[PDB]
Parts: sequence; structure tokens; C-alpha cells
Amino acid sequence: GPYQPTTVNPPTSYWILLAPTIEGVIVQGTNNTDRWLATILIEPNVQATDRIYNLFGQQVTLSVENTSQTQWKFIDVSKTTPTGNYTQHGPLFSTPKLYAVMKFSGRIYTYNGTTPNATTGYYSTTNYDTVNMTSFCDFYLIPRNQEEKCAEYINHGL
Ligand SMILES: CCCCCCCCCCCCCCCC(=O)O
Repeated sequence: GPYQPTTVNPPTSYWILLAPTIEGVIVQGTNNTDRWLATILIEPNVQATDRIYNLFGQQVTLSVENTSQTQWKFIDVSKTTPTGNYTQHGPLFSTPKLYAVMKFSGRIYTYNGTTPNATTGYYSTTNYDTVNMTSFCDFYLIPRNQEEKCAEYINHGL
């Protein structure tokens, strides 16, 4: 990398390492059947607030917060129908402002917790293997077999 913002359908067993700079929707993806997914970035020190986000072309109001005074915050969101409500999942508090996602074994793997001690976790409520990706930021590809490097960049930056 870095790869410029684009829409692709990433391969399974690859980490996409996203390098956003501005708060808001950094990436979104869908399988056009049962999942519309995104990750939102929130700057430090945002008390509970209704914010409007363009998700898949629609203006969506989400109640969000970031209680961290020093770190940025990634939140995953998901809806299961075109008109469904979004639910928030898996906060990552981040100093490097990097976020990674991988489709593998039907699951989506991400990093969770607080850098520099963020750890991998995953979602598994359906098979996500065919979910595509529209990235609004520059990104890198890291194969599963070099995942240790991915964890390194998430927690410590490039
Ligand atoms: C490579 C795929 C990219 C998909 C783009 C969005 C990246 C974040 C993934 C968020 C998953 C949301 C959690 C789903 C909750 C659930 O339904 O189990």
C-alpha cells in the first residue's frame, strides 16, 4: 500500500488495514442480502450526542460518544435490512487511528479494546465471506500469515 479509496470485494484471509484521518464513516460494506456494515471514527472527548452519518447513501442518526480524553474511538455498526436500525459493536480506543478488518472462516475479525493493548475478536452472527468494502480512506493489505504485523500497526502505528 497505500491503496487509494475504492470499492472492492476483498479476499478471505486478508487483513485490510485502514488509515483514516477524519471522524465519520471510514469504511462500509455489504453482501446485499442480510448485512450492511460500517466502522465509524469519533474524535477524542465527545460526550453523548446524536450524530448524522451518510451510510450507504442514507442520512442516519446514531447516538454516539467517546469518553476518552486522549484517544480516538472506532465503533462498528450493523443493520440487517435496507431499512433496518443500526446497532453498535466492538469499540476500539486508538492512538494510531488505524483499524483492521478480515473476512475468514465466515467470520469478520477486528481489533478491540484500547491501544497499545488492543486484541483481535470477531463477529459470527452470519457468514460474512462475501461482504464487499467501500473504503473512504487509504488502506493496506496484510495476509493472515503476517497478522502479527497487523496487530503491531494497530497498537503502535506504521
Ligand atoms: C472486509 C469487510 C469490510 C466490511 C466493512 C465494515 C468493517 C467493520 C465490520 C463491522 C461488523 C459489524 C458487526 C456485526 C455484528 C453482527 O451482526 O454479528
